Amino acid sequence: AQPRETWGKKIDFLLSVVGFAVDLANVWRFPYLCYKNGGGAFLIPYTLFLIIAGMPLFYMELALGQYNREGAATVWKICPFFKGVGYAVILIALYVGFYYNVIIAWSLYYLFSSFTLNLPWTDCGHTWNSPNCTDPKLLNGSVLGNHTKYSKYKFTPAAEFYERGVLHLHESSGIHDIGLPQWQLLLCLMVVVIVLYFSLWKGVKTSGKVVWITATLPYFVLFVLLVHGVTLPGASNGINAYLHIDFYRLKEATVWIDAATQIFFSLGAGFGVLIAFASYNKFDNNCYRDALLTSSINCITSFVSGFAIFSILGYMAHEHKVNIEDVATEGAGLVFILYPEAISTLSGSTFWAVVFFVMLLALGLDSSMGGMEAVITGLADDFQVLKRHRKLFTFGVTFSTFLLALFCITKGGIYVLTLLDTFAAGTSILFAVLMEAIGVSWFYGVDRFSNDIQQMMGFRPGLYWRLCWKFVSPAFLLFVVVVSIINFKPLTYDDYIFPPWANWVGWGIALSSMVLVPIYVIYKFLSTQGSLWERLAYGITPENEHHLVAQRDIRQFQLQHWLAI
Amino acid sequence: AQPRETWGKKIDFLLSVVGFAVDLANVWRFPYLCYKNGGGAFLIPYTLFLIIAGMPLFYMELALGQYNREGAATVWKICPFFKGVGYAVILIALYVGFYYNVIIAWSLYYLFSSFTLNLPWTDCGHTWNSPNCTDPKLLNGSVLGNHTKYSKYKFTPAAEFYERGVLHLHESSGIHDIGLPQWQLLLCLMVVVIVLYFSLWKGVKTSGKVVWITATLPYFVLFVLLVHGVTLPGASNGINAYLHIDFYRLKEATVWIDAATQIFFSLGAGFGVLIAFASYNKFDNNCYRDALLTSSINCITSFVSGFAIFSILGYMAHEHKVNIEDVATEGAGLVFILYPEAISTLSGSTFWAVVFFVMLLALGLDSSMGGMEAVITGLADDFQVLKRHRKLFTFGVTFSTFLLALFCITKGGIYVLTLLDTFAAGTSILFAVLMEAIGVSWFYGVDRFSNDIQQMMGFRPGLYWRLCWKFVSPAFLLFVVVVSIINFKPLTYDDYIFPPWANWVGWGIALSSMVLVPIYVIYKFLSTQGSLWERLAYGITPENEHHLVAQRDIRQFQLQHWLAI
Ligand SMILES: CNCCC[C@]12CC[C@H](c3ccccc31)c1ccccc12
Ligand SMILES: CNCCC[C@]12CC[C@H](c3ccccc31)c1ccccc12
Ligand SMILES: [Cl-]
Ligand SMILES: [Cl-]
Ligand code: NA
Ligand code: NA
Repeated sequence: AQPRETWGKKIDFLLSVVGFAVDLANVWRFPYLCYKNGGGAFLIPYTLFLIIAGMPLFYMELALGQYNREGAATVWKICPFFKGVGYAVILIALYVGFYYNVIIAWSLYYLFSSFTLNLPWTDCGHTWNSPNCTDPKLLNGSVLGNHTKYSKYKFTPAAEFYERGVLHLHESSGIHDIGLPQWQLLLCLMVVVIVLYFSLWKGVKTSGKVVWITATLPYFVLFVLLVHGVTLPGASNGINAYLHIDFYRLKEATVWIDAATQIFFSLGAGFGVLIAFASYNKFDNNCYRDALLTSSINCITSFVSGFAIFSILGYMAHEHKVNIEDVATEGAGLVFILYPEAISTLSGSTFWAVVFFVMLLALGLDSSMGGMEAVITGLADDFQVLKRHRKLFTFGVTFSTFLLALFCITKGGIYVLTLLDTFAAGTSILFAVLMEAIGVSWFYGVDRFSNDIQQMMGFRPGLYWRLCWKFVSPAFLLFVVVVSIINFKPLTYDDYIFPPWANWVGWGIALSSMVLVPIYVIYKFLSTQGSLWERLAYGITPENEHHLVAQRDIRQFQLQHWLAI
Repeated sequence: AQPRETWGKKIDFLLSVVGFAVDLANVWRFPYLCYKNGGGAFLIPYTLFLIIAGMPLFYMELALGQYNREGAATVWKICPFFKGVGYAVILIALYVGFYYNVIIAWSLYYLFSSFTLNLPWTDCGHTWNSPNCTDPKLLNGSVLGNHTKYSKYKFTPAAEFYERGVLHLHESSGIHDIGLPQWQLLLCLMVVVIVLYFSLWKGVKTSGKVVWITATLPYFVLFVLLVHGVTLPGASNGINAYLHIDFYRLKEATVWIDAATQIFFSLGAGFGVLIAFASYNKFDNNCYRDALLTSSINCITSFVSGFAIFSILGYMAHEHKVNIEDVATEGAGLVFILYPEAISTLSGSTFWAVVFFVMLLALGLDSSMGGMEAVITGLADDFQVLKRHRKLFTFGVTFSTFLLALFCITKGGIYVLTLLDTFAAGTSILFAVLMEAIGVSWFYGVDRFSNDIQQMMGFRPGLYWRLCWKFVSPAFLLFVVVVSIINFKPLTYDDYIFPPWANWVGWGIALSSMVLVPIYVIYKFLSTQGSLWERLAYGITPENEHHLVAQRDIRQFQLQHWLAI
């Protein structure tokens, strides 16, 4: 038979795509970036690159998943030369998990630390926190002053518990000496992969069943946190500072460059996750309304998450006597630095901390389930043997992720967690989707894509989407790729500086995913027999239409195909 | 078809079974252990445990390979319950290579260093050697004194070049801080695996073609080295010290146990290598004469290698004015410490050094080819899919060995090379051969084994072999296992105290191979349907004789089977 597995409960697909859209990025990247770019001057470019990019790629991916009901790697049965591109979106799907699951363990250790009456991030001292030699200072009892940002000030109790209490960074000095993997983090990383295996072994049914909770919990958590925080003193400061009427902070090195990255990273369009989640769906399904609703809910959730984050920041600035400029933070780990301390500052800190940490666990587990579904599903469709042994392939993928995420849970965990995040999703996931858009628009045609969409739902997409898919979106992706490649800085942590070979290793990891396109192109060209004008016809023409290759009448070789809008 | 691949040239099988036994062990273990256990009082226990063990296991393995023409794992088609034991002899076959190939790279770097007019081990100084500020001392220019053994004296030029010049141990502090893998060793470890892949991809033909040289070279090398060394002043000292008329150093402890492990480690009997090299052989082949000749050549080669080693040691003691007690050496690396320096002490050091290093390279390549061939043949005869794609499976095995031997080529390479060597072949390979002998003698029967041997050649083995296979060899193996388990000392590499978790990791690595027997027994018991008295019949009875299982007439359940000699 065929693994259709259509969602009997229609709400399952919507909840799944919403969960895949809303992740920790919407929590910790949107608020800081919005203020750093201007606040009110960040929402307009966000909406601009949200209607010219994202939503177009989201619609394209949904249509490719529904019409071409197949896997992520095998979605290119209409353009075999770009099939290797699918492999890329699988590898990028794995490397990211190598650190992403670790970010879930960091959300579990704290969750285990929150089952107490006194929280460790409240005050200094050995409370599962390793204090330094008189360096940790109690800000509540010491009003002397501060000379660094709260993200850069590694002497606060919360930052101390994050660096030494959880990660144990005090016994690591770089990637050259990583040390031994922490066992308290190994248990928290093993429970996560066990849950992922037990939730992704039967198929998409249990996946949607777990999504039903892991997606609905964070919205309620954020709503309750906003209701509690808006009344706290300081929220009016942070909300009105990050959202100001005179939001004019635009330069050429600003929102027009930075909003281009957050959109793609927060939406999730252009990935095997959407191709898989749309393959297990009915053929006559409206995906335009889904493409609009998912992106709108994603943007509204990012907006309210920034609201809550800056309310927390304003409360912290009104309680620690610091200015809003110093409350702006950077780095990968931020939901663990400022938010647990702010929860501790309020009464009943245990309940709010447990709720926030179970929200972060639900979000992380849902995102990891999506990422591992992009791998387990989409690769089995290529190798028919893996389809029947789905439990075994799921176990193998989970065990490989567990055994290859040990470098990110070591003593220098953040030193091997800011290296994969920077290169795996930094540039590879951009060239991959650029090649995808090119193969879909210029090689498969936008008119044929529109006809397929009309056969799916019943209406042909307007000229706007047809022009954005071939002209606007590919140019946008190429521009972002050029900006990422040319404007490249050496990877450096808050204070640590990576050795020169670290950049080489990161670029090699990026190339491992990026060069999958030309390698597979050469493989397909050499593995086929015929003339030089016939091997080209195998790779730019649909498989199910290969019978027309003998007829010598191919639409692609005509001029009307490339100039169709 | 069937991959018979019988040795058309009969000399190929002999060279393969002989070269596989003669390796670096026969070079660096037999001489020191012989003198430590008595010298002339060590040849007698050697011959004793060479006729009650080894030769019996060698004959058994050759007969199992010739009669049961299959792989190492699937040689148990007559006793399925012990088939998992085969898996052990595969895994132990891989872990060893993880360090063994590294020992080949150490024989290549020196080989590349010997293409000069002045050798680096001659005198101190930066000559591809990293010395200390004032630790290295010129023995020719400084006759002050010495207070440590030449093995542990890390201030000699050759020892300095071995520790810091090649391995770069100065920038390592143990297994907790291994550092980055050395590239000068990475290239030498990659060339070796490339040669292994290009020599083991076609099959056993190119394997025998390469063995034709890699086995014939070391004998000529040792012969020329002995001819050159016997005339040097000092050889009469070392030869007469390690071989003395009053050789009486007898002790109840550590005099018969050391030979018991050295015989097994230097012969190779009881391994998938013999089962593989005998599977690709004619059915009507004399293996008794082969089992005798291979072991005799192995012992004679070990004897002459000890002769040459102690000739070199006596020359060094007569030249450096040290006593023979201080020239006795320990540790894994010895052919690189004393032998290159002794070659340097003679005129024309470049030629003798190149010859000795190409001999070491030939021996290492032969051993690695034998091990990888055993692995590939076992995993191919177990999984029929891997038989046709032999090139791809060979490439995968070589690439996995290259990517998993990077811990042994690091700055602290000898710290990850004395851990696998101690636990992989220390105890697991002994319990494996114990289970093999038990399943062959008590479960398959020695009378049936003798009948199979008679069907192979034409004569039934005598009562001596039939009694040693069931009584002497299993008791010997159990005694060696008990001594290795009870008399266990923590790993100490030149007074370096390994952390407590190192012993746990080593025992876990040993268990990964050892527990393959009960796990597979439970798997076979649960994976079969029937009564409790019928599931036992599937696993202790031959597969091709399973038709008798339904007939309720099984020889194993009778008393005459267990009491047959
Ligand atoms: C909006 N994105 C949220 C999901 C994060 C995600 C989804 C697939 C893969 C991945 C690659 C690039 C970017 C983001 C991801 C991944 C693997 C494991 C966990 C999470 C992921
Ligand atoms: C006396 N014969 C020496 C061969 C050394 C050998 C043969 C199989 C495996 C192995 C296990 C235990 C002991 C010795 C070995 C191995 C893998 C790679 C290189 C060499 C080996
Ligand atoms: Cl977003
Ligand atoms: Cl020997
Ligand atoms: Na999510
Ligand atoms: Na050898």
